[PDB]
Amino acid sequence: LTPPVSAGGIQAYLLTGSGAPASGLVLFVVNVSNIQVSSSNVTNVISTVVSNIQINAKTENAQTGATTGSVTVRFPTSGYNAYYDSVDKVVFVVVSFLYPYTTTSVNIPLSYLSKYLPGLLTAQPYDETGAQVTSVSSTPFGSLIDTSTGQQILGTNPVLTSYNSYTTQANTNMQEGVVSGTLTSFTLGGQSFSGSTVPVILYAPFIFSNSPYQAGLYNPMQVNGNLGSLSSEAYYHPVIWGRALINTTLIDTYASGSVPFTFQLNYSVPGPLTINMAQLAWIASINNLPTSFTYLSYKFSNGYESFLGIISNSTQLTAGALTINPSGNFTINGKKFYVYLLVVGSTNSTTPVEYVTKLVVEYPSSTNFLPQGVTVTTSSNKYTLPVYEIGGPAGTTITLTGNWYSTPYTVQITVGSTPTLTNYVSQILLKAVAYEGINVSTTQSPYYSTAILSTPPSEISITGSSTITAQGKLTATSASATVNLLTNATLTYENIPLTQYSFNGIIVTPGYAAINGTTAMAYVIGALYNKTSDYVLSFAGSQEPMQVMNNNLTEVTTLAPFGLTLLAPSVPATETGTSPLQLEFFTVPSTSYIALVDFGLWGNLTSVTVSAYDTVNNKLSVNLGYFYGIVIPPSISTAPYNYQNFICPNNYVTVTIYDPDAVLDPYPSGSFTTSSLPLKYGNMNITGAVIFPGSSVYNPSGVFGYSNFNKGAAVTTFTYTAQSGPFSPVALTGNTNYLSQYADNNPTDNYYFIQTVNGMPVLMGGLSIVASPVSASLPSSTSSPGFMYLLPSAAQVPSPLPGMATPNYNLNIYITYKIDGATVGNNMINGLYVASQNTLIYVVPNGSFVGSNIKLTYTTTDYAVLHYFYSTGQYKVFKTVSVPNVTANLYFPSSTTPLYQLSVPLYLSEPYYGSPLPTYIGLGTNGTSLWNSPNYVLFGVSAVQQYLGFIKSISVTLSNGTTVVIPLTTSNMQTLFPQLVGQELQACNGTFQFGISITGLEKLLNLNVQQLNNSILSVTYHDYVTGETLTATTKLVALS
Ligand SMILES: *[C@@H]1O[C@H](CO)[C@@H](O[C@@H]2O[C@H](CO[C@H]3O[C@H](CO)[C@@H](O)[C@H](O)[C@@H]3O)[C@@H](O[C@H]3O[C@H](CO)[C@@H](O)[C@H](O)[C@@H]3O)[C@H](O[C@@H]3O[C@H](CS(=O)(=O)O)[C@@H](O[C@@H]4O[C@H](CO)[C@@H](O)[C@H](O)[C@H]4O)[C@H](O)[C@H]3O)[C@H]2NC(C)=O)[C@H](O)[C@H]1NC(C)=O
Ligand SMILES: *[C@@H]1O[C@H](CO)[C@@H](O[C@@H]2O[C@H](CO[C@H]3O[C@H](CO)[C@@H](O)[C@H](O)[C@@H]3O)[C@@H](O[C@H]3O[C@H](CO)[C@@H](O)[C@H](O)[C@@H]3O)[C@H](O[C@@H]3O[C@H](CS(=O)(=O)O)[C@@H](O[C@@H]4O[C@H](CO)[C@@H](O)[C@H](O)[C@H]4O)[C@H](O)[C@H]3O)[C@H]2NC(C)=O)[C@H](O)[C@H]1NC(C)=O
Ligand SMILES: *[C@@H]1O[C@H](CO)[C@@H](O[C@@H]2O[C@H](CO[C@H]3O[C@H](CO)[C@@H](O)[C@H](O)[C@@H]3O)[C@@H](O[C@H]3O[C@H](CO)[C@@H](O)[C@H](O)[C@@H]3O)[C@H](O[C@@H]3O[C@H](CS(=O)(=O)O)[C@@H](O)[C@H](O)[C@H]3O)[C@H]2NC(C)=O)[C@H](O)[C@H]1NC(C)=O
Ligand SMILES: *[C@@H]1O[C@H](CO)[C@@H](O[C@@H]2O[C@H](CO[C@H]3O[C@H](CO)[C@@H](O)[C@H](O)[C@@H]3O)[C@@H](O)[C@H](O[C@@H]3O[C@H](CS(=O)(=O)O)[C@@H](O)[C@H](O)[C@H]3O)[C@H]2NC(C)=O)[C@H](O)[C@H]1NC(C)=O
Ligand SMILES: *[C@@H]1O[C@H](CO)[C@@H](O[C@@H]2O[C@H](CO[C@H]3O[C@H](CO)[C@@H](O)[C@H](O)[C@@H]3O)[C@@H](O)[C@H](O[C@@H]3O[C@H](CS(=O)(=O)O)[C@@H](O)[C@H](O)[C@H]3O)[C@H]2NC(C)=O)[C@H](O)[C@H]1NC(C)=O
Ligand SMILES: *[C@@H]1O[C@H](CO)[C@@H](O[C@@H]2O[C@H](CO[C@H]3O[C@H](CO)[C@@H](O)[C@H](O)[C@@H]3O)[C@@H](O)[C@H](O[C@@H]3O[C@H](CS(=O)(=O)O)[C@@H](O)[C@H](O)[C@H]3O)[C@H]2NC(C)=O)[C@H](O)[C@H]1NC(C)=O
Ligand SMILES: *[C@@H]1O[C@H](CO)[C@@H](O[C@@H]2O[C@H](CO)[C@@H](O)[C@H](O[C@@H]3O[C@H](CS(=O)(=O)O)[C@@H](O)[C@H](O)[C@H]3O)[C@H]2NC(C)=O)[C@H](O)[C@H]1NC(C)=O
Ligand SMILES: *[C@@H]1O[C@H](CO)[C@@H](O[C@@H]2O[C@H](CO)[C@@H](O)[C@H](O[C@@H]3O[C@H](CS(=O)(=O)O)[C@@H](O)[C@H](O)[C@H]3O)[C@H]2NC(C)=O)[C@H](O)[C@H]1NC(C)=O
Ligand SMILES: *[C@@H]1O[C@H](CO)[C@@H](O[C@@H]2O[C@H](CO[C@H]3O[C@H](CO)[C@@H](O)[C@H](O)[C@@H]3O)[C@@H](O)[C@H](O)[C@H]2NC(C)=O)[C@H](O)[C@H]1NC(C)=O
Ligand SMILES: *[C@@H]1O[C@H](CO)[C@@H](O[C@@H]2O[C@H](CO[C@H]3O[C@H](CO)[C@@H](O)[C@H](O)[C@@H]3O)[C@@H](O)[C@H](O)[C@H]2NC(C)=O)[C@H](O)[C@H]1NC(C)=O
Ligand SMILES: *[C@@H]1O[C@H](CO)[C@@H](O[C@@H]2O[C@H](CO)[C@@H](O)[C@H](O)[C@H]2NC(C)=O)[C@H](O)[C@H]1NC(C)=O
Ligand SMILES: *[C@@H]1O[C@H](CO)[C@@H](O[C@@H]2O[C@H](CO)[C@@H](O)[C@H](O)[C@H]2NC(C)=O)[C@H](O)[C@H]1NC(C)=O
Ligand SMILES: *[C@@H]1O[C@H](CO)[C@@H](O[C@@H]2O[C@H](CO)[C@@H](O)[C@H](O)[C@H]2NC(C)=O)[C@H](O)[C@H]1NC(C)=O
Ligand SMILES: *[C@@H]1O[C@H](CO)[C@@H](O)[C@H](O)[C@H]1NC(C)=O
Repeated sequence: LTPPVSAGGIQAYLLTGSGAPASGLVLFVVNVSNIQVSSSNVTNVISTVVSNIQINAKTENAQTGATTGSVTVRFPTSGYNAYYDSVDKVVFVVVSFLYPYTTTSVNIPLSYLSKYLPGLLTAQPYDETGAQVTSVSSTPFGSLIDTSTGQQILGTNPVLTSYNSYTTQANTNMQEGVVSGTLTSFTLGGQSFSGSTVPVILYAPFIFSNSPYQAGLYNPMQVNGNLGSLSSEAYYHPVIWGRALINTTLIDTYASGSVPFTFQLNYSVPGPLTINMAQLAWIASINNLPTSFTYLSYKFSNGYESFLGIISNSTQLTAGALTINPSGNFTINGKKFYVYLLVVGSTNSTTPVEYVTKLVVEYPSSTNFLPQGVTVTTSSNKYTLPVYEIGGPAGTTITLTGNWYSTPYTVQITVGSTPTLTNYVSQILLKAVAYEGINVSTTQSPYYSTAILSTPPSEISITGSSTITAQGKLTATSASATVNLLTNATLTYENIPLTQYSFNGIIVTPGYAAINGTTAMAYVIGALYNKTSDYVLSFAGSQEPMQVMNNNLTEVTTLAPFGLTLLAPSVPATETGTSPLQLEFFTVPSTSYIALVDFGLWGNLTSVTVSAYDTVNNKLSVNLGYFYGIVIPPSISTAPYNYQNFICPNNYVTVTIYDPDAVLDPYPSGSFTTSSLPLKYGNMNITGAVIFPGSSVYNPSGVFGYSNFNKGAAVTTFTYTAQSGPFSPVALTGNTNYLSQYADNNPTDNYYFIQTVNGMPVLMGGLSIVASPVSASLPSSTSSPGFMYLLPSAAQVPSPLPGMATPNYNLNIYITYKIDGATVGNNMINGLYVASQNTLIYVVPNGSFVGSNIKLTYTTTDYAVLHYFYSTGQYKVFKTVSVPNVTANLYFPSSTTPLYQLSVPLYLSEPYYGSPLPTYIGLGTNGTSLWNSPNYVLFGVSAVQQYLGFIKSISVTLSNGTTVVIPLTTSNMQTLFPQLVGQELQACNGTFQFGISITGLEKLLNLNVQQLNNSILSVTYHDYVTGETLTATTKLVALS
């Protein structure tokens, strides 16, 4: 039982799952373990308990939560069914609320109920009236008493009517049924009873939940206050970036356990877009080609080459010594035509260059001028047609001879020196639709919570409408015409004789960067001029989307034909006409994000609607969820730092990168993978994305939703793992071929996700580091993706949704010198390294510390940011941290020092020498300074003896003005400094103390004890770190 039921309390539970008798059954229970009961008085205890139960029944509007009717009821004094179980020590009763068992009783096998009341397999329950029985019967709802009235519930009452009619009620009226209960407090047997149940839901339609988030979706990052202006509206205007997951909750009362859900997303942009389109192929009748022209075949991103298509009556095309055999044939009303496909290029070749798999030509039917079509086939009726190559050195000219109907024609191609690219540019009202699926489980039915992708890696269909227009002159014997389409594509017709056809047409592909050559649409338009009662010039046209894969250009589907007609009763005349036209492109999977950015469908204006389908039960959502798209530029920042940030081991510099577009999964450390399959939706099977949580990539089979579906072994599993070397890097491990199928939150690898084409990533985003003057960089040319485990910070407890991500990534930088030249096994510690999750360490020599610098360049991870902010440069952000110069000092405590005292301290001070205690500087030779710091550690490496400076001179100027310079020798030092070592005085305050000794100085000079020695002492030290030369002086004093 979940939840458990307290001493002397009441609770209610819904009967569900496999083998459940019927819908709308609830079991009420009261805990009676607190007292003793016997066969003598069991009927008294059940009587006492069941007398005190009160039940409330409501109806509500499923979206708003508004109550629409309420009744409150009580068990009768006789004729009800209620039981006692000796084993579990509980009294229990079952009520049936919904159709058909509203007025009649239903029987519940005791095998089933044992899920909730396990005692029932051990002993049969006590009945009312003290008997024992093998089977349980419901008390029906329509038998209970209205507390308002003192009578049995009215058959006419609206709540009872509703519950009895729930089937049509829920769907049509968005009505939802809810029940709760309470036990009116009483004392029995020296114990007391009190409680109120949680409420329970009998039925509800399948909807997006609309409380409190009115839009049905939400983005945790916006609800917590982290998105600025956009946090004012998180309850009714959700936004998300390109490739990320947005959260959602569905209410589902039909489901049991886990359910696969399928989703459909429709995107729209206000107002039309201007589209740029490149000519893949050009097909004409031999009569329509111009006399002489220059041509050279273009080569597209996917390797395919443009081709030139001649249609002719002649069984070969002839060109002197060379003859061309036709790629295919077709027939119209017994007349037979041949189709020749050529690539103009390098050298005459006898084998196919590439292929085209189906191709539809449309023509006006002779009878009715309605459109009809045929697919061109090979001479053995196979569909795939081959393309051949002709050509030679530039400026070579080739004459091709053919026939159109009765008449011979000759055409003269010049082989160009540079590829012919024709661009057409038009305005079109674009829209796109996409599909996706996920497997979802719950612990709080009927609420199912999940998240869906913003843009999926499926096929996506881009679609939109446009206009074609025709202009023309008709005469007694022949007709002339031109057409415009796609704004500035132009086709022309040489004068068409009566009863003759003529063809022209073009194939385009999208003329953007990488998606070129991957997909297409083809239009071919046939014309016919004939005499009826009237002179009629008619056009008919095909419309087919096409895709290229493995060098076959193939038809995906055919949409409907279109036609236009120009009519003249007069013999000479001039005319015009128009028709709508349609356009459709199917993206190939890997290209699908790129498409949406380039055509302009994703951007700050885009708006998206979502519907959802239950794969177990065959139901669709009766309401829709909504969200809006956004693109946001990155930012870099630092908290203000002084020199203090670089002294002792626990001091570092923090940089914050703000980049929300890098956060693909709302939960930090969350991970998912993705593949493409057929998905069940509606009553159809459609190519779509399946999202799988975790870190393993699958190549599945069958259809998602049905029983065929099987994900095999993990092809690869990606993991961050520790590695050897100093510190210990954590870096990504796994087969790099599959990175375009894995998502994380780490910007050092998120750039691959849906942004890899032909096996190279489009945008070399992420974080890049250069360092100076010790030259190093990450990533180096050899370095893997995912060179460090950088992850975003979590929202804390005062926020509405804790534990969720935030757009801040916090990155720690250490620069240090004290562990330079340390060794860790085979490793020598010098340069730039990664440590832990979010840390970099740079170790530089003593002479290079001040002025060292690190420059961080962060480049956006998302292709939308690169596209919208290319010109302004707001796609990269830079920052530098660098070590500032600082003033050291050397000083005797006082200007005058007495000769009476044996030792007079000389203190040195320099911030960057400081460390944890103990630390000491030793002196030797010609005054060379050695620094030691045994307790110093940084991520496991410990400090080495450093050589940091020297005492430069010591001199005394005497009372007669003579100046003596004391020579620094290993023997002289030991007298002047009885301890050759100076200690640090306090932690991280670099201030060292030395004991220059007057008792030594006298003997070292051989000068008369005091009588001569009214003198000025002078001392000097040079440090390598800054480069400064410090000096200190004192007047030696006695009675003079
Ligand atoms: C593919 O195969 C094609 C079909 O056979 C070849 O086409 C033929 O190309 C000839 C040029 O090719 C030669 O030169 C290039 C260097 O530029 C080499 O790479 C080639 O290997 C080859 O040696 C072309 O000849 C014309 O250009 C020549 C320049 O070298 C020159 O002889 C003339 O200027 C030619 O006009 C062919 O075009 C036809 O040529 C004949 C003459 S012939 O066949 O060359 O002997 C002409 O007939 C003449 O017309 C004139 C009118 O002024 C009369 O005075 C004369 O009595 C009569 O002979 C035709 O007018 C002319 O069209 C051309 N053949 C055709 C018809 O297509 C092609 O080279 C191969 N391509 C490669 C390199 O892969
Ligand atoms: C928005 O909707 C998101 C859906 O993507 C929710 O993300 C899911 O978050 C889970 C943690 O969230 C919990 O805690 C937060 C507070 O921080 C609450 O707001 C939430 O209500 C919730 O209580 C996370 O579950 C995992 O972490 C849990 C520890 O908190 C742990 O109990 C679980 O056992 C999970 O490991 C989901 O993260 C992923 O979970 C899947 C498993 S499952 O999806 O939970 O079933 C893991 O995949 C597995 O990986 C192993 C590798 O060892 C494989 O062997 C196995 O094949 C594979 O199943 C992932 O490793 C793990 O990252 C997380 N879902 C995803 C896909 O990221 C988010 O919470 C929702 N927001 C709100 C506010 O509710
Ligand atoms: C349909 O209308 C379109 C109007 O946008 C035309 O597209 C634009 O065409 C410009 C002219 O070049 C065209 O003529 C070629 C030679 O016959 C032919 O191969 C193509 O049809 C080709 O598009 C084109 O200019 C380019 O070429 C010029 C000539 O070499 C050169 O001077 C330019 O620098 C440029 O490379 C347009 O591209 C844009 O041109 C701008 C200057 S201007 O030439 O338009 O005055 C330039 O500032 C800009 O950077 C550049 O993008 C091209 N426009 C676009 C966006 O595609 C199209 O040709 C018309 N279709 C037909 C029937 O040909
Ligand atoms: C009626 O009342 C008593 C008091 O409320 C209560 O017993 C307490 O609950 C369970 C036993 O019953 C539950 O668990 C079993 C499965 O183990 C199921 O079959 C039952 O249907 C119940 O769900 C014991 O766990 C309690 O002992 C204590 O439990 C604490 C957690 S709790 O959430 O379960 O209460 C632990 O922290 C303690 O360490 C542990 O001692 C027991 N409480 C006591 C001390 O009496 C029953 O739930 C109710 N009666 C029955 C039999 O259902
Ligand atoms: C279909 O695909 C090919 C291959 O990707 C593409 O060629 C690449 O075009 C870019 C620029 O694209 C724009 O200009 C051309 C005209 O030059 C237009 O046709 C396009 O519509 C675009 O407006 C060329 O610059 C590429 O050359 C490369 O430039 C790179 C820098 S970039 O930022 O400019 O891209 C360098 O890093 C490369 O070293 C250099 O090769 C060119 N790429 C290649 C590999 O040749 C076609 O233009 C596309 N054509 C169609 C039908 O649009
Ligand atoms: C910090 O960096 C300084 C400045 O670059 C460097 O000083 C250089 O000292 C070396 C000798 O140091 C070696 O011995 C001591 C033992 O006392 C060790 O602690 C060190 O680890 C070294 O093994 C001197 O050779 C340099 O003096 C000059 O060298 C020039 C050539 S160079 O290529 O060596 O620089 C000559 O042309 C000059 O005539 C000579 O004066 C000295 N470098 C300079 C330019 O002053 C320290 O060793 C580094 N200190 C530590 C320990 O990190
Ligand atoms: C799509 O719309 C976004 C929302 O306006 C644009 O994002 C804004 O980008 C600009 C810089 O170009 C910047 O002003 C915003 O940064 C925030 O500014 C806020 C001030 S206010 O605008 O709310 O008054 C600050 O409160 C906040 O700390 C800054 O982070 C930025 N807005 C957001 C959401 O961060 C985006 O530029 C635009 N994209 C396109 C296609 O141009
Ligand atoms: C372009 O020409 C193709 C042949 O050059 C045509 O292919 C023929 O199509 C017919 C009808 O679809 C098909 O039955 C032929 O297959 C042959 O059938 C022969 C008997 S009969 O049909 O001639 O009576 C048999 O000998 C044998 O089964 C097949 O060889 C097929 N002909 C060949 C030679 O393959 C094609 O229809 C035409 N394309 C269009 C669209 O006009
Ligand atoms: C587009 O043309 C392709 C020719 O390369 C062809 O793809 C190959 O198909 C084979 C098996 O198909 C046989 O039949 C075709 C007839 O077009 C032959 O050309 C081919 O050699 C085979 O005998 C298969 O091994 C593989 O998918 C492709 N071969 C290669 C080079 O790997 C396609 O059949 C055709 N259209 C489509 C996609 O149906
Ligand atoms: C940190 O500031 C110091 C104090 O101003 C400064 O040392 C003093 O200035 C000069 C040194 O200038 C020479 O040295 C530099 C660095 O090698 C060279 O660019 C060039 O040869 C300069 O002429 C020195 O003579 C003077 O004694 C120093 N003053 C004191 C107080 O003793 C440092 O130069 C400075 N460090 C850096 C790298 O910025
Ligand atoms: C019903 O009868 C049983 C006895 O058969 C009761 O148990 C006794 O209760 C008294 C006080 O209530 C206790 O002092 C005894 O220890 C119990 N005797 C036995 C035989 O166990 C039980 O409590 C009775 N229930 C009610 C509600 O009266
Ligand atoms: C989302 O786009 C889909 C296009 O796939 C649309 O659903 C189609 O609805 C039309 C009638 O409007 C029917 O001809 C088709 O049966 C539907 N298509 C499919 C494949 O099921 C619809 O226009 C858009 N739906 C929304 C949410 O507005
Ligand atoms: C196109 O030219 C071809 C040349 O092959 C002509 O084909 C003729 O076809 C008819 C059958 O209708 C036969 O009687 C002749 O034997 C063929 N003539 C020749 C010379 O081969 C045909 O005349 C022309 N087609 C059109 C549409 O005018
Ligand atoms: C100190 O200077 C003397 C004299 O120039 C020289 O002999 C000696 O090698 C120097 N010692 C060191 C190690 O600094």
